[PDB]
Amino acid sequence: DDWEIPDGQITVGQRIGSGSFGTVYKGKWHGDVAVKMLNVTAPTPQQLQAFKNEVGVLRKTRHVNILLFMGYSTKPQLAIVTQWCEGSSLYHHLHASETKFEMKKLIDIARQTARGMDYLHAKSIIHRDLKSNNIFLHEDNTVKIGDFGLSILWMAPEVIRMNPYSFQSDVYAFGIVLYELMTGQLPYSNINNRDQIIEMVGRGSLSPDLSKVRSNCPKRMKRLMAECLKKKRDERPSFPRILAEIEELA
Ligand SMILES: CCCS(=O)(=O)Nc1cccc(Nc2ccc3ncn(C)c(=O)c3c2)c1C#N
Repeated sequence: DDWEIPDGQITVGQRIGSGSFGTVYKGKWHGDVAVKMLNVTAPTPQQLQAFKNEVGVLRKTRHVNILLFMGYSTKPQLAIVTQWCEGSSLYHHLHASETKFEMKKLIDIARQTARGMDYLHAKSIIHRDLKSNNIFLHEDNTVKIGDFGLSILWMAPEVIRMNPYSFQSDVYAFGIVLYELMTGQLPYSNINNRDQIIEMVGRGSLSPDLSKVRSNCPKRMKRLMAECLKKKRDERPSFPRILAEIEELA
């Protein structure tokens, strides 16, 4: 209630996109904000409770690599308000812009992502949907992980088979983000058949082709990727070990 933003304080601007049960807009509120409108109207109290529970989770997070929760609204509509991230998502940088990231910057982006995930796991939060589309590069330099309130290329085999969500399935998703960073591509780009990828990854016959990792990528990083991507969940390292291996790799 200390974080509820009264009706009329936020000027909603450009629509950015929709996804994750809502639509994100840029807005103004003591500067720039992002406003994620939920697809509800006259919330039933069951919905209003699920909403307050979601806000409860977000309020647990204060970390430089976690998208900054800033408030919520109930009027005129249910919405989550966060900082605005100056710049674009990691997905745009890797798969649209084709930015020439130095390998140095790639590993740093990997390091900051692991810090945020390590933090989330220390707060007992399983992300459940980590992907480069909802990792933002604020001012091109600081990772911000969003979309953990409440697709298949980041899903661990046990999640595809359908509770499979765990710290270790988060680790697998991070390994796919690593694959994006070190190849510049999404996994399974040769295949481009969603049902085939579900079938194959789910049964454990398909994993990302690590031969596409860029040649100037360090071998310790390639091995770390392979560990996060282990088909057996219990063979995946935790984020403290990932963070150690990264920060000691640089
Ligand atoms: C603190 C996480 C709250 S959330 O789980 O509800 N996720 C979000 C809540 C509000 C806005 C979100 N997205 C978001 C947030 C900030 C953003 N800043 C710049 N740009 C270009 C963006 O596309 C952008 C997108 C997100 C995300 N992800």
